[PDB]
Amino acid sequence: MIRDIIRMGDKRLLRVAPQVTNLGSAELHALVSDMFETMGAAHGVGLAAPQIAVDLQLMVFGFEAEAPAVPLTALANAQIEPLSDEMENGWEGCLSIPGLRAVIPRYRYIRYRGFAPDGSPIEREAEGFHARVVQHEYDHLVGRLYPSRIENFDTFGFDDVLSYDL
Amino acid sequence: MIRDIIRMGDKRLLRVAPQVTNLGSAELHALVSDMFETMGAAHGVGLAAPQIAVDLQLMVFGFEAEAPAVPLTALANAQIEPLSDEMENGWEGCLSIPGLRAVIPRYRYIRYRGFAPDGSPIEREAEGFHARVVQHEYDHLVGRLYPSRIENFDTFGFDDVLSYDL
Ligand SMILES: CNS(=O)(=O)Cc1ccc(Cl)cc1
Ligand SMILES: CNS(=O)(=O)Cc1ccc(Cl)cc1
Ligand code: NA
Ligand code: NA
Ligand code: NA
Ligand code: NA
Repeated sequence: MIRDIIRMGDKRLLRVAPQVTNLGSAELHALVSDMFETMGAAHGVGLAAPQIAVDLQLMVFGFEAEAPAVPLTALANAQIEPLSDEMENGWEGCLSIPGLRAVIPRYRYIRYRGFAPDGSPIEREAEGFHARVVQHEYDHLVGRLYPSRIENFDTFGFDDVLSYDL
Repeated sequence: MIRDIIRMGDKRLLRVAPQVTNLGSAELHALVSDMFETMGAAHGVGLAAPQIAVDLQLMVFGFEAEAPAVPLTALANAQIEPLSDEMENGWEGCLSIPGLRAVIPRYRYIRYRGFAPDGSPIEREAEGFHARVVQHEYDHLVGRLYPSRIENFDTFGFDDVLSYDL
């Protein structure tokens, strides 16, 4: 089922979410299925559970169709560790902040760990857009959105209007 | 005539505007008239010329109808000076950033100086919302918008969704 995505300004996006403790359950697999459905109907590349007012350390992300393909992934209890100090700027937008985007610095190289909805462990090294998406969704699980990370406010604006060439 | 208001992301909002040098002219009085018309149709309380892609140190502002009434004013070549170090937080939104608002600290007490469209000097002390509006519009004449002034990102969100009690 498609769930409503709450927008920036909702206090429910500013919470620190507790862990998932029902790995392997029918209830988790249903929530994850709704998340993938929801993300797809909104044409997102990532969606975290707090964005559908579900207070849990859970996100879905990934796509074929521009950057290189990111595998379709549902990840509970995510933990992230940079694998280098190197930062890279790139464009970010967010389904909870419709119409806008900005340039945001992220770590270029990370590892992330957690669990798939069936309880099996996930751990991967990621770089570039893949790594960016996982950092951006992880921020939602700690009550953070991308505007508080903008450094260059010239790059923040409506998608149909911006002409900034990063 | 009503003019289009350009939105955040337009480079034309990020310019430093030159002075008005046609005080008393028919062309200035027509531009000012369009600005008041434009501001009123959008229900604004302030509008600066860069917001209608006119690169000039010129703003209009003011209203009867909530804060205390601010006199309807057209002000060219504005210069602002704080009259105290005291800052105050308050809600700001912007016609070039439709749908959003945030809490922004401004100087509580200022003087501002410049010229009315007929060339006569204007100088006034202002406080509270009056002072805030003039500082906010003045920022447009130096290529600045309110997001680069937010300190507490919990307060930034869509007007129909926020429940932050300042
Ligand atoms: C999940 N969000 S994100 O910032 O990491 C990926 C993204 C990048 C650019 C745009 Cl316009 C939208 C989303
Ligand atoms: C001209 N802009 S402003 O921030 O100074 C006045 C204002 C205050 C609150 C809202 Cl929601 C909109 C405008
Ligand atoms: Na928070
Ligand atoms: Na690690
Ligand atoms: Na600028
Ligand atoms: Na002064």
